[PDB]
Amino acid sequence: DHIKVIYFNGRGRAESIRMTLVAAGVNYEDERISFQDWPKIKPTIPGGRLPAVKITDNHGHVKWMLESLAIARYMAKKHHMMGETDEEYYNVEKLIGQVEDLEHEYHKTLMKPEEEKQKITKEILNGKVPVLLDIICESLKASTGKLAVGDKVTLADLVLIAVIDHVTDLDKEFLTGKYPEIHKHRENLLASSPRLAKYLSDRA
Amino acid sequence: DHIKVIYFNGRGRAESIRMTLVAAGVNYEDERISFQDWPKIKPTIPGGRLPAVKITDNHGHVKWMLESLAIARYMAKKHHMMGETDEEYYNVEKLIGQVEDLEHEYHKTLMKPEEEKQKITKEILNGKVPVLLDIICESLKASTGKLAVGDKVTLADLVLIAVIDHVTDLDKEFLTGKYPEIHKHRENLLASSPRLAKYLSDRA
Repeated sequence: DHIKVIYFNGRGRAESIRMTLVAAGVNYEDERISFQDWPKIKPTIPGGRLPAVKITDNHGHVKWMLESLAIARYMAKKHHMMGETDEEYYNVEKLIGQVEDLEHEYHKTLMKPEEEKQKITKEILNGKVPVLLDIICESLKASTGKLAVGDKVTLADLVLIAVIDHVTDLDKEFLTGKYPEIHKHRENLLASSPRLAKYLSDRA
Repeated sequence: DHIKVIYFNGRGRAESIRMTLVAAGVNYEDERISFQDWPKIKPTIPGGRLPAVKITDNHGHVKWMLESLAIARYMAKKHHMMGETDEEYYNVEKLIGQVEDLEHEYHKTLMKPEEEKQKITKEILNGKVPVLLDIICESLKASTGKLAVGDKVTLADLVLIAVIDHVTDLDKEFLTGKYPEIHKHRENLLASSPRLAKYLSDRA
């Protein structure tokens, strides 16, 4: 099969797809759609929304996958990254839901004028961002291993890395000297996944 | 009149429009179009390309302006930022054309996958970027004043600031310890235009 990740934002909703495929050792192809190319490409994408995954098999047959986080869930489930037990599966979804709430606050500042972006960034950083970070910090403490859920890589580990990079995009010093469990999670995940470390370092 | 700057990129071709209006003391309104809103907004924009300037007068009448650099030229010409003499007008366009060539190389890395962006960035930084910077550096030396052309602010001063920020976007250390005339131009322009300094500092 040939997996093509059709996206637009360099670090948007498609990062959970790539990080899941990178950690699973599955190859893929990046196809970034430009702002000027989107009007003519959108009718070709089922649903008309990005990101989307296009899978082509050895015979040229095409099947389309939508809803970035649903794609990452399916790829992580097939490669044992959604919890081995039902209780671990809940803990994976518990941190994912908390990360989604933090991604929801970060999304409020995207694609706004410079004056409006700084205002909304100023509100969430003094509002729900530190509150949600404490909830995420408590979920990491309740884990049975060095990672978010258990001791091996799950989807909750990868969506957490993406949302923390989004938080640092709003303020590079928001986590400096704070949230030690979040900093130790990145160190433990980077050591537990050498392929994830190479992707993150080469992306920088 | 009410000037609306319809754009998409936070720091793209619309920066020359804003910096020209800021230095001239003319108020404007930012209207950023999102990637998801572009398919339905494009038929409303004459020409179907961004950025574009929408001017509404006291009676609601609308006149449209296209081609970002042509808009900046008209606004700079009306506020005496295109040279007082014909020979100064040539020197303004001389550095603008050299900046456009450097913007042309920077545009090759935009909206590409992470692997492809790093490759093209690696080629221009070892190619035309240092060559064009030397040509821009020599044009600054031949000036009759502390700025790019003469002693007062012109459009060549502002497009140079925008292209240098684009170069630092590719590599923050490309100008460290190199090109002293380029660093002194930003210092002289910031002192010659307090409104430009506030815009640049508030934008950061």
